[PDB]
Amino acid sequence: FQTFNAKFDQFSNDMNAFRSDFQAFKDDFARFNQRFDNFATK
Amino acid sequence: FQTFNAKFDQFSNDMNAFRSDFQAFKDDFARFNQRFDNFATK
Amino acid sequence: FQTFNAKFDQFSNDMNAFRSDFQAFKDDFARFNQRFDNFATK
Amino acid sequence: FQTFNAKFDQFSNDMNAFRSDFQAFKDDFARFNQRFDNFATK
Repeated sequence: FQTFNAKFDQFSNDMNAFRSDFQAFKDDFARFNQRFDNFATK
Repeated sequence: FQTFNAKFDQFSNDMNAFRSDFQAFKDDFARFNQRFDNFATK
Repeated sequence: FQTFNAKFDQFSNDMNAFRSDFQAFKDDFARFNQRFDNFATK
Repeated sequence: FQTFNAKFDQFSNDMNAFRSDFQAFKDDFARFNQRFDNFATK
């Protein structure tokens, strides 16, 4: 079980890095969407 | 094991918040894609 | 443990639905990116 | 428990493939965003 737990902790860290990378992309997308809306209005 | 279970419950909540954030982004993307298609047709 | 396992199976299904939703978005994004490249070339 | 562990290992592989697919999309998005910024400046 304690091998499994160490393996789970690594997995959890990987998934939390994934969550963070998605959060970064979501912010980059929001900035793009604002730039698009500015371009399209003009 | 019950330390692990508490840790898992927290992880599950984090992942379900991630799923929700992605769902929000998917909706924002759909709206953008519609606006793009409107702009490009015109 | 078997409560945990049932809980894990539900989580796994939720995560696999999330994976599928992302795959759908990735396809929608690819189609958008092609339409953009067509618009921008013209 | 060892049925569960085998099931977890499969899940972990699925999630790590998901992470990789997202990383690929993030790169594709970055390239698109650069192309957009080039188009919009001109």
